[PDB]
Amino acid sequence: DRKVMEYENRIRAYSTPDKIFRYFATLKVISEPGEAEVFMTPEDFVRSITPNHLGLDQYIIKSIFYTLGECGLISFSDYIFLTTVLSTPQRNFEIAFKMFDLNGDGEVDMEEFEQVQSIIRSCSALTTYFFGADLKGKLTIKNFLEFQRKLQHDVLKLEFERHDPVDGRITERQFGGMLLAYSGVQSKKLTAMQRQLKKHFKEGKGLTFQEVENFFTFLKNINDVDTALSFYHMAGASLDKVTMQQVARTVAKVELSDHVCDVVFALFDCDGNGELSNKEFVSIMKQRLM
Amino acid sequence: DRKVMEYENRIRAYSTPDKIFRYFATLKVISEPGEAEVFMTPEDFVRSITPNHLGLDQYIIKSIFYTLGECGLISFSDYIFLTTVLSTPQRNFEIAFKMFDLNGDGEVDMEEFEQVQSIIRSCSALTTYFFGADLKGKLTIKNFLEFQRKLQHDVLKLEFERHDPVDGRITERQFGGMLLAYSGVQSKKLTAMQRQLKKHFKEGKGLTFQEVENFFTFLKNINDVDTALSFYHMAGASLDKVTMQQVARTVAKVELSDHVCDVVFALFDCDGNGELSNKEFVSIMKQRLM
Ligand SMILES: [Ca+2]
Ligand SMILES: [Ca+2]
Ligand SMILES: [Ca+2]
Ligand SMILES: [Ca+2]
Ligand SMILES: [Cl-]
Repeated sequence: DRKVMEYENRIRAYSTPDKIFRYFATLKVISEPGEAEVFMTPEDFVRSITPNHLGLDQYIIKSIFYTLGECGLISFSDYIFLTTVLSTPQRNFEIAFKMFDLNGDGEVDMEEFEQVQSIIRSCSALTTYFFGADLKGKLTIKNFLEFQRKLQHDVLKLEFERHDPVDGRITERQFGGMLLAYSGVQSKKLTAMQRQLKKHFKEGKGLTFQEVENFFTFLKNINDVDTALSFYHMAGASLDKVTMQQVARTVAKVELSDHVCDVVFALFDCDGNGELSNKEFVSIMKQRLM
Repeated sequence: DRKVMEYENRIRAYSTPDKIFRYFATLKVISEPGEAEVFMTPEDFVRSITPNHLGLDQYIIKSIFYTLGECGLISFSDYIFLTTVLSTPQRNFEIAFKMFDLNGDGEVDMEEFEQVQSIIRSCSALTTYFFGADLKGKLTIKNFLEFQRKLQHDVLKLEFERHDPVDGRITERQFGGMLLAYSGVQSKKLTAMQRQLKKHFKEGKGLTFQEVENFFTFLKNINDVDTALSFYHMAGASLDKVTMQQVARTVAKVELSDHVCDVVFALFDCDGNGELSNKEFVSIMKQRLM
């Protein structure tokens, strides 16, 4: 029944946003004569963005998810908004914010979005999230980024737990799985690779959330990394553990533990020469953000 | 055969740009095994934008129109470009220029258009006209406006001539026709109105090009006019000849002759009370730019 595990990822890559929200959502609240509104839980959301008993629902005849207002619940319009935040890289937001900020006053408002919207013709659902429901709000690169991080943090924590950590730690294989799921890459090789982790790491104290988050923060800035290498005249250079740690530190301001690197090399080092070629890791992770 | 005169205006309002260029163009040059390229003359262009013996073409087996490069001839891509310039009001260009000018360096380039283009998805034919064929050019509100005026001047001159002026002058009826064509308004009333001009102006020394251009410059800023009235606490106020002349002067920096006003009042003053109500003139002319 892996034909399904596969199937579900196709929906996750190749499918209307509606088809997806609907497929992973578990709540359906009806309030006659109103319409049915479908809802996700935070866990429904996270499963919807990451591979590997009841849709319940209630009916009337007649953590930044609490932020949504629906008491932790997530509506489709929430889905779109969150989905979009998560998938909009800092650099992109920064330009787009630029072009929107018409008077260049460091902010962005409804009137301006208003104007720009038109000039486009000559993304309408998100307006309340950006400028409140009053629409008299003002959006800031800093605000938004602050928020993007919280969202990524909370989502990644939910993901961590989805592995049932023990005293704050998951296994190396569980971690390798998170990486492989993240890579969005399907290969028998890496798959065989990811299984041998528990054997490669027969002891394994595991990875704490901090260790895992640190690495995903690095994954978050993997484009900058390639720029950093090129700058030092080393474009497409193979990574060794110490070099990976130096860049992660330089372009993401984090300290990657030796153990994290151990696992990441053990999983991605497909030719077994001890270092990660561009095609083996950066290429793939760079690709994971289009 | 007015059923046609009518027909042709529908094409001019309700029709693919292609259908139009093709319908009014007179030249078709073929260079086997190349494709046929259709061409307008400057006069073909002007007729295409204004109501009321041979399409010739040559074939090989085997004034800002000279600016186009095709030696006065106008291609479809030229058509689009010119068409668009003519129909893009100063204020609109100014904002749109704003949002495009990303580094706010007073210019606009290919890289920037490039960036903005994407962010749009996340108007391709005009690129060479704006940034040259090298695309290394830079667009300026001032450049573009300078150009917009020349274009409007040259088009309006061509239109003037399309009435066979005598010693630099056309008739009041001919003028009234230009206004009525411009208004894009079809009514039996104003039509009856426009005919009685030669009788209302039995002498008539006529209108010189300067007189006509001055008024079309005013028509060009008719939105600002309504703003000017509102500002002085007179929104939607009826115009008398002297008031029309004061605003034309204030918001378009032109001196409208008494005679021009005479004709414009004689044509638009449908109730015959001697003054132009908002619905009688400004409303209509404001409307003529969406
Ligand atoms: Ca702003
Ligand atoms: Ca390797
Ligand atoms: Ca610029
Ligand atoms: Ca009147
Ligand atoms: Cl801007």
